Amino acid sequence: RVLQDVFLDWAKKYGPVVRVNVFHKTSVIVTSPESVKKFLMSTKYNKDSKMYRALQTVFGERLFGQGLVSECNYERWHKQRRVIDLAFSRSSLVSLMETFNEKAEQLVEILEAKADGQTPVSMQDMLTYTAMDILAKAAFGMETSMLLGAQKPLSQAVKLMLEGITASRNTKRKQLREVRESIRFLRQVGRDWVQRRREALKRGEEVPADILTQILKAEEGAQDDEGLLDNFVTFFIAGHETSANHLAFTVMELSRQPEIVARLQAEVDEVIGSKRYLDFEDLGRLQYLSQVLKESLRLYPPAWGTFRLLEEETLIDGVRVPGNTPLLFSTYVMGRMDTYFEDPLTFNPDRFGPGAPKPRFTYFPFSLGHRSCIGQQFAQMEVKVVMAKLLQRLEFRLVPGQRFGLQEQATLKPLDPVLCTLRPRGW
Ligand code: HEM
Ligand SMILES: N[C@@H]1C[C@H]1c1ccccc1
Repeated sequence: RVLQDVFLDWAKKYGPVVRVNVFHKTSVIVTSPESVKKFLMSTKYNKDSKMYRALQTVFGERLFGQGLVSECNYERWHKQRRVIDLAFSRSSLVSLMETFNEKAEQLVEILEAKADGQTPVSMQDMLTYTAMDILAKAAFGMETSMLLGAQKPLSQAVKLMLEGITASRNTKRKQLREVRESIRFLRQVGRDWVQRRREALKRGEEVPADILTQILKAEEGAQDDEGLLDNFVTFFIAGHETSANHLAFTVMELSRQPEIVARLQAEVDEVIGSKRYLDFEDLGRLQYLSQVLKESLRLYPPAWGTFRLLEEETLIDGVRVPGNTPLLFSTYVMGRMDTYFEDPLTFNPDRFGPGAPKPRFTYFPFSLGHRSCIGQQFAQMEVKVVMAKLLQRLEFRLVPGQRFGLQEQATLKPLDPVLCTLRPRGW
């Protein structure tokens, strides 16, 4: 049971507008679809600086700073977004299919090597290394090779940093210094990878355009590299953590969903076959898998929502909310309200079937409007590639004792590490 589950009880009991404490700050959780549409779908409402200070700096160390997630002032964010947007064109994402295929295939062979049916493997960790290996190469041109046992300190540094964000937001000498040491380590990797890119361009090398290209470009007239490093850390973390968490939750759920797995296997067989490389066009045709990933997001959204600063006293669903109040919007909460979803605890991918009305402002795992996930299509593409490959080659069985609950760190993720034993598909 996480804090979001408490918010859900209160949304259900006390209605569509409810004053709550979150990250030790006062806020009003707003759960009507009409309010979601009103506040997220208009550029008039912007993020609440107060609620994002916990990402901007941690334990007296700059982290996300004023990067793309944590920048709340419209015009300023709009300056970065417009530039960084180019790195996410249809043609830019198509060019990444190689990275996604490579890392996915590497993942599967490591797993196939352990596929005896008695070797416990943490799918949470495995999926974390994959997501990080994908992001690092795709966004920055660098190989972290975590799948191959490499970069243990970097890995540890991300682990501690996320724990840092958590404790910061929820009220021991050593962990305090480790978190500071991890954050500094992280921004240091940043300058080195930035250093590497600039030096390569100073030797007149042809570097294919990526995310780093656009983050450098967004920081032209900068007295220092701090903005760029804000955006470096932003992408490094945002660009793998929630993707790994989404994947972990999907694998965990599917382990107790044998009929759904058969449909998925049946579908993977038709569209890709035993083919090794997935083409861009292959993704679109994996429609039942798309429905299952959507349904995984409804029940288990890694990023549970967002805040919008309400500048003036306003009437929200017959409720007078005082000005300068942070509005909380929770896709986690709405997804679990029987008011919006019939039998809400039932994992049913048929909810997203062809022909079913799309949810109207009751489902937003990538948020909505101008502050929506810039990485949506990136994430959706990479996770489809990863799952497709797993569904081709492997079957998982959750190790007895493995629980299905959640935890909240910087994001939602499984409470248990999704320990599985594996067999080749068919065994
Ligand atoms: C399944 C994976 C993903 C989910 C669930 C997810 C979710 C979201 C959500 C809900 C937001 C809004 C956060 C807020 O209001 O504070 C967001 C922001 C964003 N995400 Fe993701 N994310 C995903 C993957 C990615 C990846 C792969 C990228 C980069 C490649 C990324 C980059 C961004 C960043 C930079 C922002 C800031 C957007 C802006 O306001 O300009 N996301 N994402
Ligand atoms: N892109 C996803 C939502 C963002 C995120 C992940 C981890 C920490 C902070 C932000």
